[PDB]
Amino acid sequence: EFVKVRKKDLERLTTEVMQIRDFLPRILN
Amino acid sequence: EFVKVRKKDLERLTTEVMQIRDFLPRILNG
Amino acid sequence: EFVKVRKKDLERLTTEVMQIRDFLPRILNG
Amino acid sequence: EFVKVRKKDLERLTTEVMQIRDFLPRILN
Repeated sequence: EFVKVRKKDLERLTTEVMQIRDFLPRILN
Repeated sequence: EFVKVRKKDLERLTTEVMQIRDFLPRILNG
Repeated sequence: EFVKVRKKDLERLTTEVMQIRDFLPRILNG
Repeated sequence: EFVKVRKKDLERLTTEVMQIRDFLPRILN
């Protein structure tokens, strides 16, 4: 099965994930 | 614009997001 | 081992996690 | 205020975040 997903929603989610990915190192150190 | 995503990939993504979500009590409880 | 984290950083982290969590309906609804 | 957080919990969360960060590009393309 395939689901249509808005490209801009995946891009916004990617940005949010990237933001957490770059924030956690600061917390860990 | 829409991207055609495999339902199994969205199911994996959902599960990964839920695992992060359900880490919050452990992180916040001290 | 424990890391001393600023409460404001955990609050930011929590909010970031919740934003990702609350994206799931939009991603899954088609 | 400071909160004590288990280092291994932040490391596990980092791993989970990194896994999503590397998975979303595959979905987006």
